[PDB]
Amino acid sequence: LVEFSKLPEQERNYNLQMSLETLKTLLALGCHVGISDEHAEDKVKKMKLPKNYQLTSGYKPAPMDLSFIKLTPSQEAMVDKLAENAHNVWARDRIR
Repeated sequence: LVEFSKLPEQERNYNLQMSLETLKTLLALGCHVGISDEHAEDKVKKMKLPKNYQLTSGYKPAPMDLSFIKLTPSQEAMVDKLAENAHNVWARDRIR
């Protein structure tokens, strides 16, 4: 719970590693990724959070309004595949 500059370098490194290799495993499983609307962020309205809930660091969170995102059964299965792949990579790292 510290600004990412003072936050541990290895901590943020494995954070962005989880995200990066996570999306890479998505595209490796067979994901088809396409651009639809970059202005969707401005179209959707951010939910209103109190000042205390806002972080003291100063960086501005952008929690998007999860109502319109719908998970198809194919997306649920691909979620399951991604979770299984994450379990496999963590288990392999521990085994080595």
